[PDB]
Order: sequence, then C-alpha cells, then structure tokens
Amino acid sequence: SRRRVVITGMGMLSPLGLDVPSSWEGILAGRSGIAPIEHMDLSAYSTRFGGSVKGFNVEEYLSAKEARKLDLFIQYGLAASFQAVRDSGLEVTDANRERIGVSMGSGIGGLTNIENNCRSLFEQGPRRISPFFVPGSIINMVSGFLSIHLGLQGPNYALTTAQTTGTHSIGMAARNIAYGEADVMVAGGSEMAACGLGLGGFGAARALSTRNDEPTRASRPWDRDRDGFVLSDGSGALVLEELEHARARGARIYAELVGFGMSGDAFHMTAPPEDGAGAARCMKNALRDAGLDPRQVDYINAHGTSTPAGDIAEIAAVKSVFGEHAHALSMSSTKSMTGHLLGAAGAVEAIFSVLALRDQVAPPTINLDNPDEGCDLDLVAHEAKPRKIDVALSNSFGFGGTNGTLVFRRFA
Amino acid sequence: SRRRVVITGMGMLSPLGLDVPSSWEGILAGRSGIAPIEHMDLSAYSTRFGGSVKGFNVEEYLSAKEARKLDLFIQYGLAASFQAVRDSGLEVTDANRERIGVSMGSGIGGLTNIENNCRSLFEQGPRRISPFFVPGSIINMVSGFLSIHLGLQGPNYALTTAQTTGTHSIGMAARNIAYGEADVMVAGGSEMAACGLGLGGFGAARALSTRNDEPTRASRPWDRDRDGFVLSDGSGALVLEELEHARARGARIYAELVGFGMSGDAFHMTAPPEDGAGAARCMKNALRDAGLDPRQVDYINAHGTSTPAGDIAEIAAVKSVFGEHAHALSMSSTKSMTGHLLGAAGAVEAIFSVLALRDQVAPPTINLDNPDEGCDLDLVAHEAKPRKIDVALSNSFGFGGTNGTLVFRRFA
Ligand SMILES: NC(=O)C1CCN(CCc2ccccc2)CC1
Repeated sequence: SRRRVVITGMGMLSPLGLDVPSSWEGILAGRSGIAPIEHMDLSAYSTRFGGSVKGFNVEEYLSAKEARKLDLFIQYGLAASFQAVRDSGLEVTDANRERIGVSMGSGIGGLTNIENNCRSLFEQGPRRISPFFVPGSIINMVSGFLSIHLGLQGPNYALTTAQTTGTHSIGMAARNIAYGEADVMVAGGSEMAACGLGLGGFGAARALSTRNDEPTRASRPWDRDRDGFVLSDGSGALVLEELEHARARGARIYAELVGFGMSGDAFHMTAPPEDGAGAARCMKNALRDAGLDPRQVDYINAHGTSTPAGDIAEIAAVKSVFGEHAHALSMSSTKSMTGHLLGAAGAVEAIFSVLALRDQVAPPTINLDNPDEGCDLDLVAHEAKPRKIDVALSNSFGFGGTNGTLVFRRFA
Repeated sequence: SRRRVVITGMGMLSPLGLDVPSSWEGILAGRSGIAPIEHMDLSAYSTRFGGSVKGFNVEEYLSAKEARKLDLFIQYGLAASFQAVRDSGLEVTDANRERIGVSMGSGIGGLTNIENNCRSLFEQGPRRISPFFVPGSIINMVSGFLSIHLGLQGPNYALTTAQTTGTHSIGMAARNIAYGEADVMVAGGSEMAACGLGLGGFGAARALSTRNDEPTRASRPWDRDRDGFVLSDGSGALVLEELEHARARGARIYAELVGFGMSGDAFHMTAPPEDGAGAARCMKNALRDAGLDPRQVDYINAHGTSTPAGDIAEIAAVKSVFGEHAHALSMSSTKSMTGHLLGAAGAVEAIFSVLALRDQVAPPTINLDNPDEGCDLDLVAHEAKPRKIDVALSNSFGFGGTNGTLVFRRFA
C-alpha cells in the first residue's frame, strides 16, 4: 500500500511576478510576462525577447556574499524553495529533519556562470576562474544549499530532464513520501538560460519564436501563426507532505497529488511523434497511478510550448486518451503568458494546476486568435473560465522524448 | 509490494579500459589509469594530468555523423549503456518496451561542448553556435538517445547529484523496479569534465592533486601525503531487472541489489563533516533497507577521493556504523587507480562491487604507503585481497552534502 501526498506550501519566481499570488493574478487576468531582454546585447540574434524575472532581490533570501557564489538559476530555486517552506508553516526540528528532503532540478543549469567564467578563461587563463565556479554552477546546489540552510537531512537529489524537470522532480518527490522514504519533500525546478548560449543555442536550432515586433503575441499555443517557443526564467517549488503528517500539525492543504506518470517516446531528440503516442501513454500511466478514469479529468495544464509539432501532438494525445470526454475537459497553456521556463515549466505549471483547483477556474490560452487544423478542443481561448474542477493534470514533454504527467485532486 | 532487483548486465569506459573486463583486469593488477592529459595544453594550469579514456572508438556504437552532435559525456554514457544491454542478453520487443526505462546521469554534463560553443560565441558571434548545442550538451540526453536507439519507452530520466550521481541513479532505478514502475532499467552515469573550465574550476578550489611530476601516485586515498582528488572520465551502466523477470528469461544474474540509502549532511556546500555523520546516516539507512546485520558487510568500495577531509570522514563513518566489525570487513578505494569519475564514480564502483562479489576479491587501494592518523582499518593496501564477500557496499558523497549507499549481495 501507499501513503497519500498533499501540497501544503508553494513558492515561485516567474515572468508574471516575484511570488505565487502575484503570478496567479497575472495568469487569471491573461497578462503576458514577455518583453525584450535588457542589460544584454541581443543584436546579432534573431530572438531579442523572452520571459525575464523583473526586480528579483536575492538579499531577501541570502547575504550579498553568499549570493555572489551562486548562479541565477540557483538563486531562483532557493527563492521559490524558501517561499514554499515559509508558506507551509512547517517547523524543522531534530525530531523530523531526517524525514524532510529536497528535489529541486534544472534543465540547463548554470549557463550564465559558465558564460562569465569562459570570458575569464579565454581572456586571462584558468587562474581567474572563481573558486566557487563548480559548486555555484552545478544543478544539485539548489537541493544542497536549501538542505544546508534549513538543516534538511532527508533524501537530497536533483533531476535534470530538460523541459520535463519540474514535473519529474515533483512526481519522484511524491513517490519518496508515498513509499515512506520521507514525510516532507521540497520539489520543483528553476532555470535562467537567457544568455548568449541559451538564446544562441535554441536560436541556432530555429526553435524560438522570432516575433520581435510583438513579443507579447509571440507565445500562441495551437494558433495557426505560432512559430516556436518563448524562452523564460524563474522557479517553482512545492512542499509535498504525507497527509497524516499535514493533519497532525493543522497544515493548510491546497490539493492532493494522486497520480504521477512517466514515459519515453523513444522517437526523436527534440521533436515529438505527430500523434503524441508517448504523451498519451504517460497520461494513461498517471491516471492508472491515481485509480482514475479519463472521464474524471476536468482541467489539463498543457505543455503547450507554441511549437508547430509539439502543440498538435498534445491535441492528438488528449483525443486518444479521453475519447468522448476530450471536449468536456478544459485544456490551456499558461506558456501563452509565461513563456517556456524549461526545467521550471513543470514546477510553475503544477502550482497553476493546484490554484485552478483552489479557485475553480481554468486559466486562459491567450493569443489563440485562429485555432489550427484539428485544434477544436476547449483550449480556454483568450479569457479565464470559471468551471467545476475536481481533477487537474499537468503535462511536460521534453527533449529526448521524456514525458511526465502529474494528477492533482481537490482535497476536503 | 516491493519486488527484488538483480544485476543482469554491466558496461563501462574507464581510464583502465574500454569495457568492463579490461577495466577489472587493471583493477585487480593494481594498475593506474592516470597520466598527463594529451587532448589539450594545460601548461597554465596547476594540475596537468587525470584519468582519460584511451582509444575510445565511438564508431562501434554510433555513426560518426550522429557522434559529431554529441558531447563526449553522452558518447561515453551511450557506450556503457550499449555494452550493458548487450551483456544482459535482453531483447526489446513490443511486449516489453514500455517496461524498460533508463536513468543515466552526470554531475557536470557537456562542459566541453558548452566551452567550445562559448568560444565560438565570443570570438565569432552567435551564428557559429551549433544547432545541436542544446540536445548535444544537456544531461538527460544519454537517457534520451539510448531510448531512441533501443526503443525503450519506460521511465526516462536523469539525476545530477555531483559526485553521488551514479550511486543515486542506480538506487532510484532499483526503486522504480521494486515498486512496479518498470521491470528493467539501464542505470548509471557518465562524465567528461576534462576541459579548461573543469580542470580550471576544480583547480581554482584547490580541490585537485598537483602531483604533476608523478601522476600515477597522485591518487592516494588515506595516505598521509594526499593532496586532493584526480579528475577522471568515463561511464558505468548496469541493467537492473526484476528478479522473476530475470528468472523467467533465464538471465545470468551477477548479484542482487538489496539496499539503497540516501542522506543529506546539511553541513557545507563542498566540505564533508570530519565525523562522517551524514555518511553514517546514509549507510545505516541502506543496511536497514537491506534487512542486514552490519556484521554481514564483507567489502566496502569507499568513495575514497584522496582529499584530506573526505577520506578521514569515511573512516569515522565506517567505525561509527560497524563498531568492532569495522576491523573485520575490507574497505578499498578504486579511485587509487581510476581517479574520480565524478558523476560516473558511483556507476563504475557499483560494477567493481558486483565484480568483487563475482570473483571473491577485494580490489586494492594502491599508493597507501603511509596510512594517516586513525586510518587503521583493513584498506587493502597495495595488492588485491582474495576473501569471502557475501555483502558489498558502495558509498558516494558529493557537493551539497549529498550521500548515497548501495548494498549488493551474492545471488543463489
Ligand atoms: N576492448 C575493446 O576495445 C572493446 C570495447 C567494447 N567494444 C564495443 C562492443 C559493443 C558495441 C556495440 C554494442 C555493445 C557493445 C568491443 C571492443
């Protein structure tokens, strides 16, 4: 048998806001976080816009000296994690610290730091590389620094599954709790790939929208005029907690995490199969894990990247899984507003899925002006849709054909 | 309820050989894989040697056309994975492809490729960044490319827990199988961090041995004249398989994986605590997971990095976990010969632990001329020791205070 897992704390940096409530207010208002990138010369570049975190103050969390040791993606992960642990009210003690762990991941990790240290290395040789280069750049240092700061002695690890990172991180943390390896996990992801290497790297693969004239219309999932994803920065963290542990301390419980699915497409390094076969197996795995019939799903937070092939595969996968229920559920891409946070996408989208349950509202797919061929589902075009939501899925489908699905349910 | 997990295939690249048997021959002969680095000019660096893979032929696995797109850590992880799958005799079918997954990790991932593309960017502009920059560099693409080449549709993910990565990857892949998420997993790690930023960044932290004039003696775990770790490259992969699934197909079983432990030190970003308290918590977790009396432990493949603080903390943790039995077991560091393969360390050392069980021999700790204060256990100094081994333990410790332990035992 298996223990139940609930969400008792959430934390976020996104292009819409420096916490969950500010971000969620923007999501329900259909506001875009996408703008031309600043203090960084994107002249030789075909994409000059994205989703930046605006006005982040790391000294609310860390001393300036400790912050100087850490890449932005680690700072962002620690901010979301500290927010989530505060939001949970949990008190870490000698009696429970071995039962509290961390799984915060990243898809690309410390590109800004690597870039800045390449500058030193090429211009002056190795003796100018920062002594903190390695520990301040490696993906597991959000989990590492958080564990050291809060005294967490539970399972300590980090996933890196590209654009699926946040989803897998939360799912595998839920497994730790369900199977009794921890009572509490801080789980999610962070990303800051807006450097020459990130915009250049995706740009060289012609993966990005080049809609420089209208950055806020660039992210348009399922719209016939879409032309690739929008690169975005930030972090999401959830406090996952065993149910009896949450009830014993009088925790506020947002939602229950009832299902986790994983699959591999085994198809292509970057492109999904046209029919979304692996995304369909992953959703069916998640529903089987939750003991739920596809008919019980009310809301899907899509991967919805605004790539031609990705968006159409997800429609095919939902029609395949849900059959005569596929039009009854609501499915929206919050990437229409946030852009694509890569490894943090799944983390912030799990939070939006939990808030859809709390507030009984499907967030919009903004910019869905002209649905493409076959995109005839309820994709919540333009404006938020109050409706009944008992069961909410969050999907992530990333490079290497790696898929994740989380199933959340209302808790009462 | 929890299923049993066996090892049916292994694969490797190490500084000692281009497969498992060649690597193991070097281990049992006390041979060093450490030499001055040839693939780049290190005259400006404080460390100029390491454990390189010698004579690797990517072409016996992949087309040279596909290899050109992939960082060496990915090529290395694929090589070990292909070897392990072949060694298992498993045939991928429509009947089983959804039940076979992959978890191959890395501590740093594609630092060579990122460095080379950063050089292109700075010297020539963003239009010279490779279109394959992202999928040829990011850590999850061993799991991704392996799934594409072999048709594996099961759980597809990757860990990144610094020097613990290979141990965590194997342990968590075993849990997938134990809990019914998969019947087979290919799991381990790969690393090729021998680039300017790698040698420069560990050099900046003064973490590396600077014994440039005698590289084969640099790696000297528990020796009083040790002065840091030796950076090494390669990969280890194991095929983990549910017991009844292995028995059902007449698989050759090398050993059973009975125990997995994780803990966080919550102490320091890079330094282990001198008393080895997190390591001790991790080993106790693993021994309890395996249902063992600690006196059953015959052999420990130590982390044994050849750092002053790390090596002594391991002695303290083993004495704390095993009490008087600490004097009866044998403990060695094969990093004495291979150097430190970082995220691959736990993967090649899991293989060495399984081969210790197969051959009933404790591999030597070479270079242990003068054991330091309190380093008075059986550390198998200089020469391989034939002995009874029913139970073998492999430990890993990493940045962020992240600990892993695997417990293997003979299968009858
Ligand atoms: N000692 C050597 O040089 C060995 C190294 C391993 N090779 C490759 C074997 C292989 C190829 C494809 C798939 C699985 C395995 C054979 C030669």
